[PDB]
Amino acid sequence: AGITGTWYNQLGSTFIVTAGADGALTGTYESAVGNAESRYVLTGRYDSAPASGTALGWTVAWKNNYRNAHSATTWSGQYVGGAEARINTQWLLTSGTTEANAWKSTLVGHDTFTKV
Amino acid sequence: AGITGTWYNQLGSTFIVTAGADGALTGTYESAVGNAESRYVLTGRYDSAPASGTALGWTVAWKNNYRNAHSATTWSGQYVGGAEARINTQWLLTSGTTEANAWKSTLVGHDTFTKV
Amino acid sequence: AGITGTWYNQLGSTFIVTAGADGALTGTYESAVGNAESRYVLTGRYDSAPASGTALGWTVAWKNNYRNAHSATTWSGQYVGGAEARINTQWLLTSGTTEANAWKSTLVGHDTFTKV
Amino acid sequence: AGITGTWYNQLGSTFIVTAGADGALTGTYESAVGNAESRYVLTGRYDSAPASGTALGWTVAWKNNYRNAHSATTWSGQYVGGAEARINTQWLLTSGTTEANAWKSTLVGHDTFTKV
Ligand SMILES: CC(C)(C)c1cc(/N=N/c2ccccc2C(=O)O)ccc1O
Ligand SMILES: CC(C)(C)c1cc(/N=N/c2ccccc2C(=O)O)ccc1O
Ligand SMILES: CC(C)(C)c1cc(/N=N/c2ccccc2C(=O)O)ccc1O
Ligand SMILES: CC(C)(C)c1cc(/N=N/c2ccccc2C(=O)O)ccc1O
Repeated sequence: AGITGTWYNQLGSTFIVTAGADGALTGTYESAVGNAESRYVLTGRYDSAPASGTALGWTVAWKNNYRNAHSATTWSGQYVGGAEARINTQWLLTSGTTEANAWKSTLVGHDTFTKV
Repeated sequence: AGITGTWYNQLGSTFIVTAGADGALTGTYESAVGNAESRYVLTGRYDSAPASGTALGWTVAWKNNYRNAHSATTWSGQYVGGAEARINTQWLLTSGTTEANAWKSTLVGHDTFTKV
Repeated sequence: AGITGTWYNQLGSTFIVTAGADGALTGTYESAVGNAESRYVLTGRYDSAPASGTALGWTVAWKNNYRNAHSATTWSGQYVGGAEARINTQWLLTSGTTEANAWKSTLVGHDTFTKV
Repeated sequence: AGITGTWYNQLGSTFIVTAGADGALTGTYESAVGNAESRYVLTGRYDSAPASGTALGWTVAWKNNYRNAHSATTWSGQYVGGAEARINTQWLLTSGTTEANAWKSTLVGHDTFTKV
């Protein structure tokens, strides 16, 4: 119940996720930023038996039927329930690059998701 | 099956992955370190229509039938094919923590996966 | 003028800094968290001719005359001036470890400093 | 003078460092990549009374007499002495950006410094 729902981050991107009983995360991500259009598939895992926040992570490869940014983002963080449910994350966005440019292929950031 | 196969990181953990034609990564991760025992389910996404490196990412929630570390790792990187194929990643390991310890809930590192 | 002053982060830690004309940052950091007591020396660099925020970074080795945590934090971010002056950062906290534990030696986080 | 010396990262950038008895790191960084030309001033801190690795960090603001990248890199890691001495780091490169591009202002990577 907790994780499953629609969330939004500070950028206004939309994350629709279903937490399966087997610890699977599935849904779609609708981004507000970058070189994206439409929704993108997400897949992740979460601690289906947490103790403390619930650790989770998910990945989006920024490719759908419309665009390809040749990049993928991974969000690693934790779900914290209560009145105000939130997912606090740190993310890595890696772009496919030639060997010469790989040193600067990864962006790091942080996103806070609020459940709607 | 560039990405599909068995890879090993510097630690000697085993990453068995199947890359779907659609951009899905699925498989098992057998760690050689941390508070784990057994194999863990992984899920990810990758650029199924790359340009030079192939962007990808995956998550492992550190819970199996045997144990629960109440944490999850996300790996973000790129697969580089050729004679000596590699997956160069950066990872984020977030532990489920109280709100008091949330500031130090996430570890960052890098992993190089090879087929040897 | 901008950078020089007293700042505080979300944890209530105190950062007292002087920006030199040569791009030098010097001051002391008074932490609210970890295994710290008293002030610690900080040293950093900043873009003394910015265009956009002003890029900067500083390091604190968590050792003073009272305690030693055998760890150092680096904050990398940017100063943004105006009504509400702020320093938005991402940080790395590395602990000295044996070779066996080096894989999990680095914490990553984010701090927002408000000028007082 | 374990740390004091000249080191090179995988890219071939040169790090000339002097470690003060007090925990200060001072020196010059000559990059072999990015938007730079010449040497850059670096400042950092390190654990002057280590336990097994020696925690340290430093910053370089990418501004010299010749150019200004309006960015700064912070390296956080540990020095490991012995026959084949190394400085294993993770770094954060933040560019001064508008508020609109701040979410993607920071790159993350890893550098291994050796004396060869
Ligand atoms: C516009 C589109 C979504 C496809 C796009 C997104 C992108 N990184 N996005 C993000 C990255 C990290 C955290 C959040 C987002 C976020 O979107 O909430 C990079 C290129 C790109 O084209
Ligand atoms: C032992 C067990 C697997 C459960 C476990 C693993 C763990 N992160 N491991 C890793 C993290 C980053 C990169 C590689 C691995 C790797 O293992 O290859 C953290 C806590 C923990 O308990
Ligand atoms: C208590 C003392 C400060 C010495 C201490 C601090 C510490 N990391 N601190 C931080 C780390 C990253 C960002 C901010 C802080 C911050 O303090 O604002 C780790 C061990 C420790 O003992
Ligand atoms: C070329 C010039 C030096 C100015 C420059 C450098 C730069 N980051 N470099 C690095 C970053 C991380 C680790 C090593 C280096 C290294 O150079 O060894 C980013 C933009 C830029 O313009």
